[PDB]
Amino acid sequence: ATFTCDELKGLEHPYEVLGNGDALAENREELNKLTNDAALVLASRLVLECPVNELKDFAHAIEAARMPQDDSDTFHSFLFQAYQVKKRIISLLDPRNINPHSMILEKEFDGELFNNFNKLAIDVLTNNEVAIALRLAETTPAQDRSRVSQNINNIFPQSLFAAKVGHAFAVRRDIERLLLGDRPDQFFSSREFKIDSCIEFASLFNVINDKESSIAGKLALRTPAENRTDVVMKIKGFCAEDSELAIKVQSAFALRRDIERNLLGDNPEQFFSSRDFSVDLCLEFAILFPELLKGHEQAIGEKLAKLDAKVRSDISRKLEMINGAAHE
Repeated sequence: ATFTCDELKGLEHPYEVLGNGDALAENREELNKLTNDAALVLASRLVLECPVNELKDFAHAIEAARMPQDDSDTFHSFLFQAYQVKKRIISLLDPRNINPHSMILEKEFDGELFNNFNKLAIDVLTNNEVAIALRLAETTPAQDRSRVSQNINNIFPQSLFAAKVGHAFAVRRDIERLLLGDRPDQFFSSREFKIDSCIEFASLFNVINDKESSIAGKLALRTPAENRTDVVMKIKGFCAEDSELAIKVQSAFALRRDIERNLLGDNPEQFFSSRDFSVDLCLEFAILFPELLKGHEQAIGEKLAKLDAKVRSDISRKLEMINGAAHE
């Protein structure tokens, strides 16, 4: 129950042994007989082994063993500072927390608290860097994006966590300025394109949901021909093969090929009478038509002159509707 100094120094499961008020009070004297390095190490391990769900409980435990004679020099000081480090880091992943970037910007991350307990900070961050970076990329506004990052680089310099936060911020920035923009092919043709950053933070692409039709249309319109296979391979790289984005992008490329081969060829009627023709598909990607048919309506109309009146009228009706679906 009451161990010697070295025995407390050598506990292999410190949270199971000292993780309540009773055990903390029983061992107060021998815990206070510890050197400051040994006390730091023991408090760090004690706080590491404490599961997240018990943290709050553990908090009250630390408060139960608090004494008036507990100044910033006893073991209670080390244990409370360690709990503070772990609580403030883990609250970044708290679902009830709406703005973790606020906590990071409000300088709630003390320099010396995370400087003395930097090993503990890195150990708490271990195996949680991707999750926290994803959360920060999801909730941080763009204006503060580079400030948040800077803080992380000052407190955790040359760490895996800061690198992951940079990566997630880059992926978010490029999904907003490039993928959802007028030139979504530049998202893929950028020199900074990193497939592993896209895969590690794939949840960030959830923002394009129910927008894959527009993105696919703009891709089919603006992507250079030599980049099409590359775009498709990258999408299949960080998206599911049955995801909306892949299906729609490949079908939009196919529709552009159909327009260029059959509609702008010698027998445009084959474009409309083929089993591959779909008014729904032409409408879904209507943005393709004004550009690719610019200054070609008369040649096609001449190549359709010998058709029946019903067929010619139907084709012209469909083209005017498709053009009306464009400019929208």
